[PDB]
Amino acid sequence: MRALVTGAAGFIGSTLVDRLLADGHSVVGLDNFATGRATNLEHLADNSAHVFVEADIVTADLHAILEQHRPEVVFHLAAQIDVRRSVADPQFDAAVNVIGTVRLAEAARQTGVRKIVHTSSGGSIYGTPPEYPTPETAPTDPASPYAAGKVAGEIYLNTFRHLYGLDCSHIAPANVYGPRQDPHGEAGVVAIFAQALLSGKPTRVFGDGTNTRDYVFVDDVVDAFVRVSADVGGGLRFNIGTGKETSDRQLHSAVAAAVGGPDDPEFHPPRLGDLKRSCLDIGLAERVLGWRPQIELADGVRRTVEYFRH
Amino acid sequence: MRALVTGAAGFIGSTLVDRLLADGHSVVGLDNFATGRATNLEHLADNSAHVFVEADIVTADLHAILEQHRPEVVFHLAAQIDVRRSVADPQFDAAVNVIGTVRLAEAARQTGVRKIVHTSSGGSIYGTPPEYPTPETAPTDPASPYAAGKVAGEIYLNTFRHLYGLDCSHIAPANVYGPRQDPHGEAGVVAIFAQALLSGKPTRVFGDGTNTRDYVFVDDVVDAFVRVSADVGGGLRFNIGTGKETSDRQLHSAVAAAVGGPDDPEFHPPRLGDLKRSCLDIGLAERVLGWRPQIELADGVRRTVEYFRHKH
Ligand SMILES: NC(=O)c1ccc[n+]([C@@H]2O[C@H](COP(=O)([O-])OP(=O)(O)OC[C@H]3O[C@@H](n4cnc5c(N)ncnc54)[C@H](O)[C@@H]3O)[C@@H](O)[C@H]2O)c1
Ligand SMILES: NC(=O)c1ccc[n+]([C@@H]2O[C@H](COP(=O)([O-])OP(=O)(O)OC[C@H]3O[C@@H](n4cnc5c(N)ncnc54)[C@H](O)[C@@H]3O)[C@@H](O)[C@H]2O)c1
Ligand SMILES: CC(=O)N[C@H]1[C@@H](OP(=O)(O)OP(=O)(O)OC[C@H]2O[C@@H](n3ccc(=O)[nH]c3=O)[C@H](O)[C@@H]2O)O[C@H](CO)[C@H](O)[C@@H]1O
Ligand SMILES: CC(=O)N[C@H]1[C@@H](OP(=O)(O)OP(=O)(O)OC[C@H]2O[C@@H](n3ccc(=O)[nH]c3=O)[C@H](O)[C@@H]2O)O[C@H](CO)[C@H](O)[C@@H]1O
Repeated sequence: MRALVTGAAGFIGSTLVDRLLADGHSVVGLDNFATGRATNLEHLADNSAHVFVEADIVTADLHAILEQHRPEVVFHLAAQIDVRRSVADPQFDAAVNVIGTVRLAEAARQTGVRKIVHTSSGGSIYGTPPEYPTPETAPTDPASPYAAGKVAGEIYLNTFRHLYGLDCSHIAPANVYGPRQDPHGEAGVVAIFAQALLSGKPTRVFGDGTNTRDYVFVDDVVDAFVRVSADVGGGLRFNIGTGKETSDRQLHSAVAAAVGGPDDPEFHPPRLGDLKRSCLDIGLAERVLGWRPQIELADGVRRTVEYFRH
Repeated sequence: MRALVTGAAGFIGSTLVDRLLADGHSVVGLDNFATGRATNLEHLADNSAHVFVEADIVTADLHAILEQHRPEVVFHLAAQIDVRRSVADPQFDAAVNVIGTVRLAEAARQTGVRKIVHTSSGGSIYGTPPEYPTPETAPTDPASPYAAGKVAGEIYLNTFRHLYGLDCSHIAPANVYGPRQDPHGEAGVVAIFAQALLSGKPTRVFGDGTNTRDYVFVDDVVDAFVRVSADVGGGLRFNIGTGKETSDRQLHSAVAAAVGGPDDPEFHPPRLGDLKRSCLDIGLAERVLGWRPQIELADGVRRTVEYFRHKH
């Protein structure tokens, strides 16, 4: 297939590019380097089936880009990704996650694109849900601007689906980790932990350390993108995770055990916008797509730590 | 109380400003005249309880405006309102209806505002639900960017409620009609019909003319805004309509009757983004706010046509 990946210079995005290339597709990567890193893509310099486009989804001429490359599928991973930043600047977050998505769909509907695979946020869109693990049938209840924009994004794409028959599916991961996740970001705990501990620098958890997340390995998430790019799950969201909850303190202990060295994080004040718990029901992805997570946390932590050790 | 009304130079907004003033509130109106009209507010020139601010909600310093005026409640009616226009330019519609709303909420949470009463669209957000009349518990399913943005605005306001305890309620009207509705607008069938029939110009319905809407009179809608402005129905949407369906064809007949003369519309092809059917369940508003609509279509159409006469 002809694929286009927005946010391609990012953690998940660069990994997806790799997987799509390996499966024998041509890939157009698109990014503006807001949080992406050229270093994530530098191995592709002489890769025959990849071409990169530096563009801002909020302001670039996406029509011309899509008209030129005619991707069959757009994998849409470009977004403002930090919950806390979305709180500090809800307008910027909305501009990138809502307006960017709208412009993309509007360009896609006019350029014969078959399907947009959207990245929603399984971890956050449900807010505090009625039950854990949480199914896609649970109502959305965002409690950060980030979460709200992701929901809005789904709704808009569903709308384009009604209007024009531009197909869409919403990949909704929990907390994704693995190699290439920015260790210098303020989001991406596993990478933040791994880098700091490897270099003997201080680490922290927030509040009392009891917050849980559902940690799912990047390679697993990428396979879900691939499966859903076919003619399946039109207008549907797919929770992508493990159905297992790990505390911040438990996560720290696991990363410190892989790195060797101390397990003594500082405890800092709670962060406005951060949910206390997240656990995803992944039954729908198993039945419809045949998707199941292969990498357990202990294994994922080792792979991530060994990527940072070098 | 101190109130601020965005979209204040518009059809519903100017009417709301009138009601709030009559209730003894001080009122700041705000508008950029994208679709509004100076004539809608011209009578308020000498009223010291009303201040008007020309501002674009997309780019204006809403923080500074709200810091100056310190409204207790913000009634948010400023929006791109045309479904067809939202299809032609979804980006522009999203900027006004989503970004604009976010900017207002971010300003309101910093300036001691108690509550934002949002204007959603009961008419469009549900899409093709299995239930008519449609209750608020029915899942949203927008089929136009206008409707998507209205839903998106609800959600953002709900988010701000969680984050900061900035209270919100969403007034979700059906098809609103009455005095001050722009006769030369792209949207607003009652006004479109009255102006064309009163000056013997052509008129049209879309498709086979069987599309239905739930026509609710502006005064009834404005009353709901007032009731929901209090510390009640926090976080909730309220459908505001009559729970009765009228087809495009039947409405034409009703306006033709009120005007006099011929009942002979043209039939034009369906418009992309338009729902075929709309009717709201208004039970929640009755139970929670004590709100019921007073004006039946026949009475309301006569009132509207009267207004259009006095305006030569
Ligand atoms: N990491 C997780 O746990 C997780 C899980 C659920 C949702 N997501 C979503 O997955 C996607 C990938 O995020 P990630 O974890 O790889 O983080 P990331 O920051 O590494 O990737 C985001 C990428 O988007 C790019 N981008 C941002 N704004 C842009 C714009 N206006 N124009 C063009 N490119 C722009 C960034 O430069 C970056 O390359 C995002 O949409 C994110 O919201 C992440
Ligand atoms: N009329 C209906 O049948 C109906 C029913 C449901 C929802 N609504 C909603 O009710 C509200 C009022 O609509 P109306 O029927 O009075 O239409 P209107 O066009 O007369 O009123 C909308 C007002 O918003 C102003 N506005 C638009 N964009 C703005 C911006 N960027 N900055 C500042 N002001 C801006 C316009 O200039 C206008 O005065 C809107 O939010 C609309 O979507 C209308
Ligand atoms: C539950 C939730 O909303 N998850 C979403 C959110 O992840 P999060 O915002 O939850 O991710 P994060 O890496 O910022 O934090 C994850 C967890 O690790 C903890 N932590 C983090 C950093 C640190 O130095 N120490 C520490 O203890 C933090 O308290 C939290 O419980 O945003 C992601 C994109 O960025 C995805 O959209 C996730 O689905
Ligand atoms: C069902 C629905 O989505 N309703 C919303 C939508 O109203 P609408 O977009 O339905 O408003 P409109 O006045 O444009 O159309 C109302 C009805 O009148 C018909 N018609 C219109 C023009 C004409 O010349 N002849 C004719 O017959 C049209 O086919 C439709 O069935 O937008 C409004 C704001 O603008 C409100 O948000 C409404 O809640």
